[PDB]
Amino acid sequence: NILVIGTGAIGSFYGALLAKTGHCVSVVSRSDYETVKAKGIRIRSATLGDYTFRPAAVVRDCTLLCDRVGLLRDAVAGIVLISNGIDIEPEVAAAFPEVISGLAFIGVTRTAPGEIWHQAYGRLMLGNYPGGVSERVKTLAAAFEEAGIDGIATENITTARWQKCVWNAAFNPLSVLSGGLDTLDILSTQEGFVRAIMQEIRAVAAANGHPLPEDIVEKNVASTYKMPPYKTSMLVDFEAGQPMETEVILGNAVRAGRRTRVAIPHLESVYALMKLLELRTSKSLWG
Amino acid sequence: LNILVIGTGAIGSFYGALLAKTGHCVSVVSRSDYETVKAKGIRIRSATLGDYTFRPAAVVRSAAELETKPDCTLLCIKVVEGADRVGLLRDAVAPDTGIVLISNGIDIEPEVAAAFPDNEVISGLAFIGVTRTAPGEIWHQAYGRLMLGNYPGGVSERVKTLAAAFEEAGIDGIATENITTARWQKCVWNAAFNPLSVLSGGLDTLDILSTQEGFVRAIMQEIRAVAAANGHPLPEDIVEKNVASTYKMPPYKTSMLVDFEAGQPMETEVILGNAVRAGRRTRVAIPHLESVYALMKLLELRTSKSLWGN
Repeated sequence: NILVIGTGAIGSFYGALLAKTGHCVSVVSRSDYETVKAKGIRIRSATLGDYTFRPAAVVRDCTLLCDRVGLLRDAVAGIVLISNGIDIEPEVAAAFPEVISGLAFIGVTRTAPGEIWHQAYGRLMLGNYPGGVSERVKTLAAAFEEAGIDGIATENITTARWQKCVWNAAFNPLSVLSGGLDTLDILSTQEGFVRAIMQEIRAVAAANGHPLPEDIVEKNVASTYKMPPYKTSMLVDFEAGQPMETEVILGNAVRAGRRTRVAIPHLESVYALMKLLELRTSKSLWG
Repeated sequence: LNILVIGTGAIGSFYGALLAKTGHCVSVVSRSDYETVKAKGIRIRSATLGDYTFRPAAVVRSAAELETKPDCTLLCIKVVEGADRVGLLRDAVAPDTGIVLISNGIDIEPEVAAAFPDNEVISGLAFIGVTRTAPGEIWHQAYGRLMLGNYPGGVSERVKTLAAAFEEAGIDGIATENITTARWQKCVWNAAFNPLSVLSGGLDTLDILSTQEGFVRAIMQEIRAVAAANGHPLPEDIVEKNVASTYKMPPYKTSMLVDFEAGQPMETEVILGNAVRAGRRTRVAIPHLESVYALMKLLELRTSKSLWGN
C-alpha cells in the first residue's frame, strides 16, 4: 500500500512499477489532478515495455516523495525520498523522527501531463538514512526487482549519493551553462575542468565522513567517454522551462564544503553561475 | 602629425576624426566602404560633442598607395582569431612610424611589438560606447576617454602630442607612463562582468554584483594577484573601488554581451584567456578565472554548431 506525492517523471515511474507487480498505489496530485483522476499516467518504454498507471485513488504504509515537510503534513503514522541530489534527508528526518533514501539512476522525462518517456538505465538504490537496511527496505527493493529494474538495498546510501554527485555536479551544470552541450563535447574539450570539479566533490565527501573509492574520478571520466553522447536531466529541465535541481545537487555540495572548510572554488564558481542563469531565467514579463 | 587609420570601424573613425578636428592630417585605408568614404567622408553623430563630418585628407584602398608615410598608424580592430593585425600593418609602417593599437584586452601588444621591434608601439585603452550604423556612419553614444602610453612603458613626445589633441577635441586624453598596469586595472572589471553577463544569459551589472558579490570579488582578487605577479601591481583599493562604483553605476550591458547578442565574435581570448595564461605562467592560483574561462570556451563551442546538425 503506497502513497505517491505528486505526478512528476520520477514519482510516476517508480509508482507505476509498484502498481504493475500488484501493490495498492495512490497519488496526491496538484497540477495534474484533473487529468490523472481520469486518464491516469502512461509510461512508455522500449527497454522495458509500455504500461498505463491508473491509481487506487487521487486526493488533494509507504509514502514516496520524489514544501516537502508540508506535503507529508498528513501522511505518516515509512517515508521514501527519491532524489537525485545530496543531503536531501536531514530536513525531513528531523520533523518525523523510518526514512528510506532512494537514489535513482535513470534517463526518464515527462513529455506531457500523464506522459512519461523512459530512455535508459532504471536502477533504484535504497537504504535508510544515515545508513542501514531494514526489512521494509529489503521488501521495497525486492518489489522493484520484481517489476524489472535493479532494486538494490544498500547500507550506505549516503556514500552512494556522494558517488553519483561526482558525476552530477560536473556534467549537469556544464551542460546548461554551455547552452546545451552533450557530455562528450564537455569532457573531450575541458577534461581538466571536469576533473577539478570531480576532485572537489571527492574531497568534500571524505570531509563529511563519506569517502569515495580511490580512483572514482578516473572511473567516471573513462565511463563517460564510453557512454553515447548524452543529454543531462538538468538540460532537459532547462529546455522544458522547468525548475532545475541546482540546489539539491550543487548548492547542497557547496554548503557541505563550506561546513568542512574544504577549498571548493570550482564548485563555488559553477554554483554562482547557475544562480545567475536562474535569476535571468526567472525574470517576469511584468518587469 | 600625419595619421593613417586602418579601416572604417567605429573606434578608428571616432578617434581619427578627433585628430582631424584638431588640425592633424588624417588619412584612411578603406576596403568595403571606399567609394562612399572617399566621396562623402564619415559622418559622426554625437549628442555630447556635436555631429561631425570627417573628410579624410586621403582615402585609399591600400596603404601601398600613399605618398607621405604616417607618423602614426592607428589600428583599432577587435583582437580575435583571424584579425591578422601584423598583415594589416605590413605596408602601413615606416621606420619612424608609431603603431597605435587601440583595443580591449591584456597582453595585446607583444605580437605586434615582436613583428616590428624597431617601431614605437603606442597602446590605447578606450572607454567608449560607439557603433558603426552604416557605411560612413558612426554614432557616439557614451563615454570617450582614451588612455595612451608606450608599450612596455613610458610616454614619448608623440604619445603626449596625441593625448593633448584628444583633450583639445573634448574627451579625456590621458598619457600614462604605465599603460600595462592601466590594462590590468581595467581587466579587474571586465574579466569579471563581461563573461558573467554572457554565461548568465544576459544579466546587467547590477543583478550580477548584487546577487553574487562574493564571486565577483573572488575573480577580481585573482586578477589583482596575477597583475602583481606579472610585475604590474595594482592599488590596494582596486577591488573595493570597482565594487562601490559599480553599485552606483546605472544597470549596464557589457560589450561582450552586446557581441554575444549580435552573434559577433567575443573578446574571450584577449580579455580572459590572456589573463588565465598570465596567471599560469606565474603560478598564481586562479581557480575562479579557470572556471569562467572553461565555461566560456564550452559556450563558444555550442554557439559554433550548425542549424543542420552533424
